[PDB]
Amino acid sequence: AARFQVQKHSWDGLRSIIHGSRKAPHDFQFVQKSGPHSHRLYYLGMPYRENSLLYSEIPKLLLSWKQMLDHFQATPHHGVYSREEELLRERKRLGVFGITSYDFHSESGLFLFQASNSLFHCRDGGKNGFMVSPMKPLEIKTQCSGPRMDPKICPADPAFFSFINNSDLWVANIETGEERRLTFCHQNVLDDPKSAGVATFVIQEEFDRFTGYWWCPTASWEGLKTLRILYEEVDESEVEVIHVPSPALEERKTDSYRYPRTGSKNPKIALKLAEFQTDSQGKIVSTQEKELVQPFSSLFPKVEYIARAGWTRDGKYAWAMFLDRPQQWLQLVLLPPALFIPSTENEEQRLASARAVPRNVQPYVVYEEVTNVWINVHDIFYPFPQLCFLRANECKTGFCHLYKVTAVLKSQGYDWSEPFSPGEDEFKCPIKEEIALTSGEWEVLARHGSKIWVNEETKLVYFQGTKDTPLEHHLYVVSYEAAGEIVRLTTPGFSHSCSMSQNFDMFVSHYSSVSTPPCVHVYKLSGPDDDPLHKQPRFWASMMEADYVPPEIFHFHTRSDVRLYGMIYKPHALQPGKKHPTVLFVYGGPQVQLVNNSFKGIKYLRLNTLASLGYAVVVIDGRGSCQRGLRFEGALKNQMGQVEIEDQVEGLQFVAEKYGFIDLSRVAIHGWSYGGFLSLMGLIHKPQVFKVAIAGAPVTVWMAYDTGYTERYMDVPENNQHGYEAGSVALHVEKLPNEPNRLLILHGFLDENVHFFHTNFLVSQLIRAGKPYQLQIYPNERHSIRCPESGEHYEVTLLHFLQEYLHH
Amino acid sequence: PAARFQVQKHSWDGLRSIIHGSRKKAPHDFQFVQKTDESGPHSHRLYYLGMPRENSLLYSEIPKKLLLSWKQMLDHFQATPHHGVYSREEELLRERKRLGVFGITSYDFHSESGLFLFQASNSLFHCRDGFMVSPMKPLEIKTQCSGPRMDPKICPADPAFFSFINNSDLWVANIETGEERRLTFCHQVLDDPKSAGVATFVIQEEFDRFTGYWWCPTASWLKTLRILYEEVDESEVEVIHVPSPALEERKTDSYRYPRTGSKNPKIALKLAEFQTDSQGKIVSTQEKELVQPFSSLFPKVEYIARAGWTRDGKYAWAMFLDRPQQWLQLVLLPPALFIPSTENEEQRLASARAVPRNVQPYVVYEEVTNVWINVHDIFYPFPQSEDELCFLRANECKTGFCHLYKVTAVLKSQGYDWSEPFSPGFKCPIKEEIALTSGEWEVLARHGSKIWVNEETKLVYFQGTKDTPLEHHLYVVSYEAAGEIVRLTTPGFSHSCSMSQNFDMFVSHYSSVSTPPCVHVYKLSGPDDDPLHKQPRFWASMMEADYVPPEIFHFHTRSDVRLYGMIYKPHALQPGKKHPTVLFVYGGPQVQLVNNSFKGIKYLRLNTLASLGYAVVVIDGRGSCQRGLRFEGALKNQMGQVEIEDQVEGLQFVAEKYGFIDLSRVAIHGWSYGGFLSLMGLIHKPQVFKVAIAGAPVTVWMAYDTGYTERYMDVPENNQHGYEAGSVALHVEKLPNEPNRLLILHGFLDENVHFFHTNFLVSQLIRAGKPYQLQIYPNERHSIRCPESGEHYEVTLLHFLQEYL
Ligand SMILES: N[C@@H](CC(=O)N1CCN(C(c2ccc(F)cc2)c2ccc(F)cc2)CC1)C(=O)N1Cc2ccccc2C1
Ligand SMILES: N[C@@H](CC(=O)N1CCN(C(c2ccc(F)cc2)c2ccc(F)cc2)CC1)C(=O)N1Cc2ccccc2C1
Repeated sequence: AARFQVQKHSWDGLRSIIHGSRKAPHDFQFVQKSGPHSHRLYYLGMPYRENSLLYSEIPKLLLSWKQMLDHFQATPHHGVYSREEELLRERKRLGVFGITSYDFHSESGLFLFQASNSLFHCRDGGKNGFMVSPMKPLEIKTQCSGPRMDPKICPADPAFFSFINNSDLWVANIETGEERRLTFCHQNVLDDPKSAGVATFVIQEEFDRFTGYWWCPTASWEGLKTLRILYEEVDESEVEVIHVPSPALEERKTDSYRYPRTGSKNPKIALKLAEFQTDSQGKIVSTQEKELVQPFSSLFPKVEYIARAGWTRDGKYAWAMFLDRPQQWLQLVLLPPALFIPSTENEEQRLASARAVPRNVQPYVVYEEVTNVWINVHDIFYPFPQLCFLRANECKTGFCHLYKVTAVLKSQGYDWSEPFSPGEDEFKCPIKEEIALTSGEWEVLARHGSKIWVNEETKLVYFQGTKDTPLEHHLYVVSYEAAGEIVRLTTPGFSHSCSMSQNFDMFVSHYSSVSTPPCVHVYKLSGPDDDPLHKQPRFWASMMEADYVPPEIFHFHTRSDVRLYGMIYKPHALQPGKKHPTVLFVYGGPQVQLVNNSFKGIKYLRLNTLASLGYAVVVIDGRGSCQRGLRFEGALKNQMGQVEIEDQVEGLQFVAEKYGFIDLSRVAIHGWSYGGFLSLMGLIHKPQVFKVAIAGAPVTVWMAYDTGYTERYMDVPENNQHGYEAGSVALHVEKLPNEPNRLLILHGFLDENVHFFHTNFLVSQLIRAGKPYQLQIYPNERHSIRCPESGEHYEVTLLHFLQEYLHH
Repeated sequence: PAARFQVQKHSWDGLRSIIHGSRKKAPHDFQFVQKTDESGPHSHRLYYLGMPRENSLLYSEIPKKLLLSWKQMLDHFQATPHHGVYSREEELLRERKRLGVFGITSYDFHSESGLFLFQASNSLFHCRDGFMVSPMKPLEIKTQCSGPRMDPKICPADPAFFSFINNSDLWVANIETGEERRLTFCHQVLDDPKSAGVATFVIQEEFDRFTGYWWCPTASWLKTLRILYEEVDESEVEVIHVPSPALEERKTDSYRYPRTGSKNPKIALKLAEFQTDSQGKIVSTQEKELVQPFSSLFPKVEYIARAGWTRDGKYAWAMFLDRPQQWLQLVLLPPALFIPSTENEEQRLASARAVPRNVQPYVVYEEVTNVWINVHDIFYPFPQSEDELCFLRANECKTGFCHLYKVTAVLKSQGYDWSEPFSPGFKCPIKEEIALTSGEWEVLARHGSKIWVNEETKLVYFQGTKDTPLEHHLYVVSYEAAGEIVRLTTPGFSHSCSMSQNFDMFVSHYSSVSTPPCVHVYKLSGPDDDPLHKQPRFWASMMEADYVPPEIFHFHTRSDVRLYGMIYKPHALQPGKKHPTVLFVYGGPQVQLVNNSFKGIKYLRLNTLASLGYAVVVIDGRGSCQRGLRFEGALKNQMGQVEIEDQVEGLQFVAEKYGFIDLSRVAIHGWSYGGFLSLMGLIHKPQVFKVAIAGAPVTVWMAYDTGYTERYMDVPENNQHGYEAGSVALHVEKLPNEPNRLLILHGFLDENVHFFHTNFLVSQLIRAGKPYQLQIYPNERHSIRCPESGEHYEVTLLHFLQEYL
């Protein structure tokens, strides 16, 4: 007997093992100042209790985290956020209490942020003066009833700010205390589907747009001072309703949600302007709804989702990213303000203001990305003033790179009075030039809050990328004038998450590795101004510094001739010759890479606990995995739960050969979300390989998941019958084991993303087919698991399931 | 040692095939009809419901001079909707009756015209029965109404007419002409909180009332026809969301569910009148309300338990209950007391002044208790002959055991000024109150048990436990002379009987522990001058019939109270061996599991447990039914606290008497109240019960309804000790830290005991760091209807005991 057996602990024993195991700066703002301190870094951070507004003093060495707010409890009673704010917190996966974000205006020193019920503000820097003690944070009153969501200061005038209240755009004035509503879409459950300024469910969940309104950066002076706001109008009437249990479990009630199924209708959408004029006293004189001369649905037919939007820096154009329903055709459009006429009741009136719109004014479709895989929504779009602009683009080569583009704004001339339906490419601009600023078998980061910082003086664009290796994020500088020598600025051996000064003199880097915890360091760009590309990142100061054996990154190749990366958590105190029981950790879906060179000890602590007890833990980024360019991701197209398991097994057999200690007779597939889907999919296809499976929040019916995600990867149901049925674990329950203790199902009862239905439908089908199952519900938890108590029970149940049942 | 019996360990495949091997409705709802032919071969025709598939309308012939043929009334016909799926109001009415049988569950019948009316298919149907021989096509009744037509009833005064609820309003129609008139206007969910003719949730779930209107038996001469009905308003009653059966649709349904301590609905009695002419057309209609408001006349009344009319049509009647369910009264309501309802207070006051001073509410009977009022069906008004009112009434409160009393109350007209509003706080004098039955036993009056009163012979036939609590028997006693009670059904068996209107025959659905049921038709024969002593002679039979019956036993407790039990022996027992034991439990009020009737249909899984060598013990402890109010009252305000002692007491007695109980391997298990006591067993007696498999448990009494919880446990404001003491969710710290000791089973669609109870239990288990196993039933409410689920339920149960006991 050369097989290693784990110590079988009692339940109190396992509880103490988990309890024993469990016993950073972000959102930076560089403001320059002559005393000892050159800059001030404002930021959000959580010291050794809750997240809050902090600052450090950059001198001329570890920086102190100075408190900016005075004895301020930003989090509510216990931590009970409002119904909308906690869903806003689930969409961003914000699992920290306190001030999650803040708006800032660098000229005035105005900070604006949510906390408890109301909004708050405090003034610091510039014309007010720098505090050297915690400031009293001032409340802003309202006579709006409910919560005030999505605060943003007016860029053109710091006296004004905006917010959503009851699904409508509001505008207020900090100084005078005045409020004014601008949209009137919302008056009710089904009875009020109308909404303005909001990003609807799918847009938040699947497209990562959490706002639906955009201030104009500049103010015009017609004929008073006018301030415009671009905003998405939304109409969720024909979108199917679904009921999900309230966290008020004692109430025994649910919430209506406009949840689009794959195939079913997405909300009807439009962009609208909201103007308003002000005087010297700062009072709102007049307000106006404006809409597009022709309807949004006819100017841009076959457009389903507004991915992104904003303005140009001059305010001469609003813009948006448009997507088609299959998400294979993206467009960038300029919408000039003169194309918007005041929304009016009368047929006689609506043509008068239409006639008044110039023939020269039109929508100019600047850029258009096309593919056979799918469009990923890349954030990067920097228009220069006058059209020249920087854009990220993956479709062209198959890898996300920066291009510089010049578009020709030639006015064809249009009869805006008489009703107009366009041809195929009616608005496409001539692309004058398109320069490849970056190129290669690697990617520029443009999603999940990655961004470029463009310095106009030097003609350099700063960006993050995988140029050295997929395992590491790094900061790179390149010229957009001359696409030439890219210079790496972050030191190798680590993965960096950086943020730049607006002056381009300092920068912060939050960085880590597999073997080392995270650090947050401030680096000064030094070197003469003769050649600005090649300024050395001089280490200036440190914000943060620094049982557990870390895992080892490794790599292998397939019979199809391609690199897949993996990770191994080595069994603690390993004897060569002994073979250990193996927990294969899984996710395997798109938008995720688990195998990279960064510290895993915080989020994936349980994997090291597993390791501490004797388990081999293996992670494999198979085809579909993120960071490897479009074709690598595209391997899943209309075949989810098919390609993934075969390279999960390939990575496990490889691990058996490279390392000495795997027992392939005792392997356990486990993952949450997509991982749970794959766990269930592993036990269907490879029961010979996987003795047990712990599947958590799986999708069992693809039909029951939404438009945005599903249709991007698996097409519409009517177009992909085979793939929907092949990849839906609930329709293949006949192929789950007849042996009990081989499948443990986990699901959150409040899960608003992947609904409990999937499990409820899997069990329904398991019972029908006559199949044993174990199940664990989390009654107070949604897609993730926030409450510690719940988390501990999960981990204790995990160790007990593997202990008793992953055997022989 | 080798004394411990170890059950054969089977694979999950093995268990499924054992369970599959296990599984491999009787006549009811009788109607006697005399043939009216002196020279013909048949004396009677029995009409009834039954199976071969679907529960369809059948009939048998009773010859004058032996199995009877089950003749079908309908021409093939399909009563069940395709794939066996009913609408909302049909399915949630079947759950309240626990109707788990396909097809026609009930019919109305009119014995003058031979007119049958029944809710079949997704509509209404009718047929007439000269007397047919071969089947007939039942005619579908047309309608322009949108939704389901619920609660169909023939108008007793005129078989041309009938009624139904439609969108929670009362409608009247005519099977001859086809004309349809709506009578009430309460409705157009949440937005529509009013309703008329409808029995609300708690009225159905906890009070055994399903109809909310009552035809007047006579018509007064055009001719007019009255209908009594409960007008109801659920605005102030809390709303809760329960998952629809359309799981694929992922929507809940809103119920009006009054949790304990919350408001019940505002209620009232109202009349609905409509005149007709010689050609059958409805001429006019009229809403009518009580001349004084309902809440001022009969204050402190919370639930309308039962209602109807006297046979003459003179007085309507109702049984009223107070919120703590300790005070019941039977009120007479003459039609005179109700006036045309109008918004014009001057037009209404013209009607108010018009109602005479003599007309009045007469509170006839009244029942006071310090335990609780159980709602009993039996109330028979005799016809008023020779200002006063004689009637028969069942009454548990007087002695503590339910017995028939003949009562005469004085209806002395007081005199009231109905025009000017007043507020009292009607009590009739009782002229006499004779006990017709007495003793330490009981007359059956809940759950559709009834008397049959023959006025020609002055006798009252009834169902009771006079001989033994283990058997229901048919008795006859005179109501003139409270004398000799003669038994008509033979001992050894429990019986479910039903009488002829001419009192010459009866059917008896009867059975025993040892023997499967039979439905036998008997004839009452003997001299007519001595009617009490008719010998019941066997006339004919309509039905006859791996199993091993249990044996009933009794033991006494430390307090000297006699508790009955059942035990299933392990099959092919070897004296010496000590077997692992499954204590099957219910333990709540309103149920008796231990009696002398067949168990093998409903409780086959207990024999299946026995077939694999498990001991199965069942004990009816204090709080259980059929033994009078004292015995039930042992629970009052102490649920979860008394029950397990008797259960453990019966379990120790069982290990003594029978030599085969290994007390080291006892598993407690039950559904509903049973699963609650299973959890309470694992908390209070963990040394005694190694595992608990608890199904559909109430884990927070504070979350269960008004009707049930308040009756036994009081309002939470008055009993915070007992609520907390008996809520298993608050005592989770005391549950085991060892895994494999607690399996939780619950129906996801449960609209009675909500899945919340399980949900909230797991929450508290997770907080305490306690292990559990769980199984959901996605397409199941409180009971497990679907075969596949039940099989899965049984395979889990066996595997769980096998692995972990
Ligand atoms: N719409 C997607 C979204 C998705 O697939 N993702 C996982 C979450 N993820 C963020 C994250 C949040 C919280 C946390 F703890 C970790 C990651 C993230 C990732 C990288 C990063 F830098 C910052 C945040 C983004 C990608 C979905 O909900 N499902 C769940 C699910 C379940 C079954 C089948 C398909 C899908 C598809
Ligand atoms: N309101 C009570 C009502 C009750 O206690 N009863 C159950 C229904 N029962 C009928 C029945 C039908 C079919 C079947 F399969 C089982 C029972 C029955 C029994 C005998 C008979 F002749 C005719 C019908 C009558 C009594 C309740 O449900 N809970 C559920 C529950 C669960 C936990 C705690 C308290 C309670 C309170």
